Amino acid sequence: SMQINLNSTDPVPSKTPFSVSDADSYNKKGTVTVYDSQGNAHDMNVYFVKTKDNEWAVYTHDSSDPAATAPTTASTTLKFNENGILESGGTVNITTGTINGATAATFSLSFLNSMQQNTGANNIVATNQNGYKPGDLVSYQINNDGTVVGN
Amino acid sequence: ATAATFSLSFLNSMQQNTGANNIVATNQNGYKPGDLVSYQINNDGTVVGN
Repeated sequence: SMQINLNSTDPVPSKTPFSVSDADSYNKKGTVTVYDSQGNAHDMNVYFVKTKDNEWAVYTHDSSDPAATAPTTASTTLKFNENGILESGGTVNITTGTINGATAATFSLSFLNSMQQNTGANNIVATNQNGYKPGDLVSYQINNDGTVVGN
Repeated sequence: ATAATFSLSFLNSMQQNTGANNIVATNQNGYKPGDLVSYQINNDGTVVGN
């Protein structure tokens, strides 16, 4: 997941096309690190490009895979209503690249709770993922309801 | 002296997605005696030498 506050007053970038290497071809970049089943980290870059009023194209790219094709088509488009609430495009399946001969990760990316503010600066408030590479028992505890938990 | 011939097992070895190569355990059924140090009677009456 990635929760972003986007600025309704932002410009549509004049520099085309979108390119991960041209910093004035997009409005905002964020990152979320995901894992494959081998446990390799993939640093997934997420780019937001305002296309017109209330719509933002979203590109993704596995920055950790040198063989990955540069993103020329959007993974999704976020559409916000008049109140700046996310109305569509908020959920999209992403497939990573591959690292050191290991199979890619495939995950649902959610933009839930993202909003378009009347005025502000583009800003990522939160990211989250259910991926990780173990891992060793550090402590354990008995809670006051008797639940036993490992940390 | 004559060589030992043994089955070597890598049971429970794993390839982690990420970590450092690390041996967690080794074990063998070989040893050179050896002298009685203590003996005991357990609470089920089993008698064991140490």
